[PDB]
Amino acid sequence: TAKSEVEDSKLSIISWNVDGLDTLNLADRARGLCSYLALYTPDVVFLQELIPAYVQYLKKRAVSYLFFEGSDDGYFTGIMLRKSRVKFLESEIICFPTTQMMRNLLIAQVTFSGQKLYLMTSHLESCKNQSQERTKQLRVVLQKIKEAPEDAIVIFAGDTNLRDAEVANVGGLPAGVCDVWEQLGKQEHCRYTWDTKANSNKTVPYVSRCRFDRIFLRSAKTAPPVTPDHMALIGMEKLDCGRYTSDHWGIYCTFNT
Amino acid sequence: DSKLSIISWNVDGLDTLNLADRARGLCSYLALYTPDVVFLQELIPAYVQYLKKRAVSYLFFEGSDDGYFTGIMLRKSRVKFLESEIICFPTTQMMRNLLIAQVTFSGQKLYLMTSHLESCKNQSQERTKQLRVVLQKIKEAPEDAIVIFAGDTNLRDAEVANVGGLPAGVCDVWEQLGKQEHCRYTWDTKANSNKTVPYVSRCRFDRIFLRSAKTAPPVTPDHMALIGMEKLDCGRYTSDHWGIYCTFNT
DNA sequence: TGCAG
Ligand SMILES: [Mg+2]
Ligand SMILES: [Mg+2]
Ligand code: NA
Ligand code: NA
Repeated sequence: TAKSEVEDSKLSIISWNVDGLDTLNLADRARGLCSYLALYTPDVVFLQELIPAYVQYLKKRAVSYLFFEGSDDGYFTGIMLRKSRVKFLESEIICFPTTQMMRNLLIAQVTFSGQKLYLMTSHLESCKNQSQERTKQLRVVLQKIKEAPEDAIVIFAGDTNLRDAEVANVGGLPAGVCDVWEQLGKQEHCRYTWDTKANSNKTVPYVSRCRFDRIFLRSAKTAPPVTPDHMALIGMEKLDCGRYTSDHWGIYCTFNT
Repeated sequence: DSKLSIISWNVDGLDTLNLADRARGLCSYLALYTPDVVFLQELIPAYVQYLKKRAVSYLFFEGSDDGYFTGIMLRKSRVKFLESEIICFPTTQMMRNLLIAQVTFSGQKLYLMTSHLESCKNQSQERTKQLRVVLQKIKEAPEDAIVIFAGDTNLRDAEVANVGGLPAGVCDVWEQLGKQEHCRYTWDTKANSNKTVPYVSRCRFDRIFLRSAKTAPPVTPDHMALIGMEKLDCGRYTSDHWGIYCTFNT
């Protein structure tokens, strides 16, 4: 098939923890997010730390998307699906029994470019000290990826809060599942998604750089595998209010679907 | 000595075993450290009756008149009192509140605050609401005041993060001083045997938040230590919490 | 008034 039919069949996603818990300039920052969505027109958006006012705003502005949320109050995750590109089939939420932070796993099954996709997001248990709970949640996520319908491509994207050796400590990713940043070459340029030296939204006594935001991919077991195409960190511009959209950078990523 | 000093301590007044001896222990610490300000939580009337009898160098403010409550003690020779107030927590189920005393310390205004935020792991909702109030008050305190909040926050991992973090200009003293491991945990069931429990739990419930005045150069914490981790004659610790001693460069 | 690594 020709170049343009191929470029049109490519899936695009954005994953972003929007820091809805930071009340400062929140309306301006939601406007910022919307400007990025208009720029990148992603097929799927995976969001974390939404709060009701924020998602209400998005639903009023981003009317070309269908919305699903991980909760109706507090703070929660969301999946947005571009209606002209992605056909919604069904959704569900899987609970994390031992979370103290209302965390869970939000799943949407869809059709895209003639293929079934299983789209997942979570905001895994926060803070270094919560390595144990986070790890448990990671296991659930990975199990759900392994077990997804054999004919589906699985894409999890979210704020994993994972740090050094936590994945290695569960034996690494299972066969058939890759971390997209790893698969694209472990590039330093687009590695850290939370960087308190570079991002001035929070004042912090000690700076750190972490790769909290991650994308895991599993191809269909019954079809040829798909590769990621390209990834970039986004949101590294300040808004008119003099702050960034979030204390995280977003990930923009395409796949050769 | 130009350095301001404070002690903050949840005295566990709800534990009545050896309470008199334990209040004596606390008084021994006050006599040694002679802090300018003492922030206390979980006082009960008997306990405070004792302290007021003994610590005559201090002016007392109490957060309630019965049940259990907080207190602020001011060293009369070092601190001049201006005014006090209590901010209520409308949805507390445990009579928690925010006790505030405004004072001057060699001419510099201090806005002193204490609270015992809603207790128990599962009360994170109410606790976080209360934390919001506290932080907002710290934010709104008079520009010419140094603000010191010290108290039993009952705070967990991410509860501060899940509120948006501390506001600009406001620091956690333990963090500011380098997250030193030896003055980290203030409630430690392994190291403290006052509570009979089977499990090990180690938490940083007791915290100090600091904001400078704009009318003066930034205040930095200088030295912090945990106190009370030695048994009294009665064979028990002063409290199930360790106390915090802290000095400031003003 | 149930950790952290
Ligand atoms: Mg956050
Ligand atoms: Mg207690
Ligand atoms: Na490609
Ligand atoms: Na000192």
